[PDB]
Amino acid sequence: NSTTFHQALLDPRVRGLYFPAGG
Repeated sequence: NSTTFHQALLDPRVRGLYFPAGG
Protein backbone atom coordinates (compact mmCIF):
# COMPACT_ATOMS: atom_id res chain seq x y z
CA ASN A 1 0.00 0.00 0.00
CA SER A 2 1.53 3.37 -1.10
CA THR A 3 -0.69 4.77 1.71
CA THR A 4 1.30 2.89 4.38
CA PHE A 5 4.26 4.68 2.78
CA HIS A 6 2.97 8.22 2.61
CA GLN A 7 1.61 8.00 6.18
CA ALA A 8 5.20 8.77 7.17
CA LEU A 9 6.10 11.64 4.95
CA LEU A 10 7.88 12.95 8.03
CA ASP A 11 5.70 10.98 10.57
CA PRO A 12 2.59 8.54 10.27
CA ARG A 13 0.08 11.16 9.38
CA VAL A 14 2.14 13.98 7.95
CA ARG A 15 0.47 12.53 4.80
CA GLY A 16 -2.74 14.66 5.24
CA LEU A 17 -0.69 17.91 5.40
CA TYR A 18 0.97 17.08 2.15
CA PHE A 19 -1.04 16.26 -0.93
CA PRO A 20 -1.72 19.66 -2.55
CA ALA A 21 -4.47 19.05 -5.17
CA GLY A 22 -2.58 20.94 -7.88
CA GLY A 23 0.74 19.34 -8.88
